[PDB]
Amino acid sequence: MDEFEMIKRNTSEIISEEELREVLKKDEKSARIGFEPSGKIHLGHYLQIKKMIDLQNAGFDIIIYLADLGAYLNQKGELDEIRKIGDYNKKVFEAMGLKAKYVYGSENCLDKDYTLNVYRLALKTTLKRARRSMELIAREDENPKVAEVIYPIMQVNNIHYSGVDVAVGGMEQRKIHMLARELLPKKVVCIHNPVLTGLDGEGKMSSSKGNFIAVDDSPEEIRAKIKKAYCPAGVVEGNPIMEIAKYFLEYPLTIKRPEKFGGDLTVNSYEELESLFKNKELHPMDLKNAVAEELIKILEPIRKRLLEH
Amino acid sequence: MDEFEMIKRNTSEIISEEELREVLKKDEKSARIGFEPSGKIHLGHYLQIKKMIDLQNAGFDIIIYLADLGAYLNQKGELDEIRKIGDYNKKVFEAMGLKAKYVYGSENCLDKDYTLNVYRLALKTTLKRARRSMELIAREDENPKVAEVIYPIMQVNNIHYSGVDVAVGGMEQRKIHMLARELLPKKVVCIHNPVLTGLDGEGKMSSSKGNFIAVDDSPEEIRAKIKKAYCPAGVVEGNPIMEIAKYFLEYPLTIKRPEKFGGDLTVNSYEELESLFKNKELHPMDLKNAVAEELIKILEPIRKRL
Repeated sequence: MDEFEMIKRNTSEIISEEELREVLKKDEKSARIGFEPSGKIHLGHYLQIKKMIDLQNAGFDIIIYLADLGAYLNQKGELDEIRKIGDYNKKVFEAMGLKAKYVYGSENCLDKDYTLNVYRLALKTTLKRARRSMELIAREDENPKVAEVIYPIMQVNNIHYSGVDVAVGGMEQRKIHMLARELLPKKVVCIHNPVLTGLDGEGKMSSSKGNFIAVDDSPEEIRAKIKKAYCPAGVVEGNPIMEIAKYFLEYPLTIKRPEKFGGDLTVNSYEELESLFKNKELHPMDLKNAVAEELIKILEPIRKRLLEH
Repeated sequence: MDEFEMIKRNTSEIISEEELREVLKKDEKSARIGFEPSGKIHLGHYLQIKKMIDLQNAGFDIIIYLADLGAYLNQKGELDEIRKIGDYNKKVFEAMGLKAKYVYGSENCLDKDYTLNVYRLALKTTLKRARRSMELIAREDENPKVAEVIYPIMQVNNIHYSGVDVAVGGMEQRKIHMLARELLPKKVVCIHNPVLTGLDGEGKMSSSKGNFIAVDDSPEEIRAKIKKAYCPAGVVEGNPIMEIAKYFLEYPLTIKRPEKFGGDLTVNSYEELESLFKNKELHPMDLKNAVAEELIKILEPIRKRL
């Protein structure tokens, strides 16, 4: 259990590793992550929250950013509507066992030199690089708006203003984070978590399409969604059920099966679970049952906390 | 003579004339114009200011915008240097016989309400429309910056925040002003002034960084720049000297010439001066000396004021 590996565990990339090792040496360190306010907090958000918890236990002061302004620029709706959702998400995050500080994007507005820094950054940033950093973040519009290229420099400005040593986000945030390391006097260490495949087994676990498992979902909904979910026998890559079993489940894990399908089998890890699923020894249905029933137990402390305080 | 026609005099276009008349009926009326701080204030600025004074005499409260942030996004340097230049520009404008509300862009902006509205307008404006609006304004750059597309929506936000009825600027501001009529709840009346041809005839006046006549220029420089200026015989269109003679000179006028050229001759107006120039009765040399000396007398109280 090394703090470097405890942090690196279940991440896609760290830019860089040496710089992160340097940060760990400081007895005063902080990390930041930003979520656009979402009507449902699914396992996608929870995955990154878990990583923030790891950073916290590593001694990092955690700052959680509710990107209401960013969401507004990304056409998520009206500002105060997004703020209200941001409030709800704040409650949810405060119910996940995380000791963190919370900041709304519309709170930094206004610090005079902050909004001035937006124009400073806009002077260094090319339109092509801004658009390039927005491909995996913005659902496309016919004739893209100016607000699109304002989006990344606002996140870069938030990273700078937060004063964190580490910027955390999904793998779709790397181009924005690559901008931050190029536009800011201090180069932040970038920790990128993988992107969860949705239940429908195509895009990412996204904006409330029934492609998600919300952390406040009832056991009925969880069971029904996992059962319906995309899970081909022998397929691991892009398999959302296998991903959930990798990034959320606790091993060694006991899987329940009727004796006619072979008795109960208890895997000692995910890799063993992976080998058994590849070799068609473990069928999708049994995998779904175990995953669903475990998900209920994992999400129950969060579900009860929200219903209601 | 008339509030409407005095305003329209020496203007290129009004968007629209009908709305202008409606604004003229309002008990309180205000006009706005934005200037990027430049070290040299020339006849290009003066012409627009003369039009702001025209509006001032018609009941319009005048708001002069020292666009420090605009010039900053247009890569004219750092804010403090630009702001100092803005101070000097305020002095020049005041010395032009114009008492008005002088507002810096860095004053109203960098505020909660203003900044949020910038983002609102940014949500309304497409990237193509923004870049296209900056054709005749943006500093040439092989790698276009985001500052370029933020520029126009901040100008139209200054218009909304000013609450003015009339937006004033050159013809190069047209595309930006058209955005202001589409993005804002209040369709402002856009009054556009002609773009003065530069002295050498290789483009417009500003800056560039010759090709101009600063209002505070010494008589020596005035006489010298005019002498060297582009002035094709018989040609009026594109001739900066003829433009200056149309937009600045008082008429009736009298041009001093030796009698081996036709002697001194009286011109009742610019149009007679134009007919005499096209018909080659008046030569570029004599026309230059006339325009030069008259400009010296016109800009004299301004030059002395500084």
